Amino acid sequence: DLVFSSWGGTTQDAQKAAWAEKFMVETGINVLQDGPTDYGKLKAMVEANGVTWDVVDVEGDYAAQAGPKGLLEKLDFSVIDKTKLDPRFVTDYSVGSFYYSFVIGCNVDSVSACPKSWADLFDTAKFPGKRTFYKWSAPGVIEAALLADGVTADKLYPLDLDRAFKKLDTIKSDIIWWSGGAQSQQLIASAEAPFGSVWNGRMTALEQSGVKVETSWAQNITAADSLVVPKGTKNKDAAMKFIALATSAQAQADMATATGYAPVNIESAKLMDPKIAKSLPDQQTESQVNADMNYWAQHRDEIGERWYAWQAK
Repeated sequence: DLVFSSWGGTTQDAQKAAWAEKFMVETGINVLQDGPTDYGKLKAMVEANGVTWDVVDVEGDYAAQAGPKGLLEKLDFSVIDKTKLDPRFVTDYSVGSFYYSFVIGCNVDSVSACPKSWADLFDTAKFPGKRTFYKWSAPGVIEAALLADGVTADKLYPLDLDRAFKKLDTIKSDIIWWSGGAQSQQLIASAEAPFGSVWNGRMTALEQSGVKVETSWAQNITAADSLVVPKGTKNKDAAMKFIALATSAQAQADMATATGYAPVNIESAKLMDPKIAKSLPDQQTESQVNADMNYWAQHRDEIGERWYAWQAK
């Protein structure tokens, strides 16, 4: 059997529906689900020569630097056809999985007003109470703090970390961190932290489950996940076939329809319901910021050290 690791909950259930049977039908190989994706567990299984995750959905900045570290198999591009894949996310070790945004999600009926901008989300006087942000070092929170502090979209990089941390310090005691997707959904839906910066598709899933949530796409911050194969998988050929399948046009359109994330196959949009395609992150362009995952990949360890040290300060 092939094991696919992803971010759990609604997103991984949707990837399972969109990809698993298609793979089983095409190859006769059964797909098993595991996770949540955890870079420490990925590195540990590679180092133990005990790889149990054959294909992993990871953040693109992690994917772009994990290959040279010896964590990943080089992808087989004689099997994976890069001709229809989003070229921004193809490396020797990875291809794109889906394109997403950090947005300002809000449990509208639990608050006096939903924050519309990053500046609003950073204004505890006007928008009181707890707010939620991603716990782990990754593109998004630092950029949102800089945007809330008046940095224009085109001037974010190189990141001014001191400025971002000073801006985060103004609201630090009012942050409840989300470690993963389901926790972000719990925090918003319960009104424990009724607004925050969240993965857009997690708000689509809450709405799909009947929960009333509002999303502001103002200065939404884009990024992408990738599919990678940990170094030492015992199912290498099957992993490459799974990535070729998961990134094919229909499979990507089905993932997008099921999640609210944008596809990373250039022939997928045309297969989708136009009413659904219009709402995807790659169409929410009126006021949008693009996170630079290559910049993060080049400085990943250093930003991470600073991020965790600041959290503990």
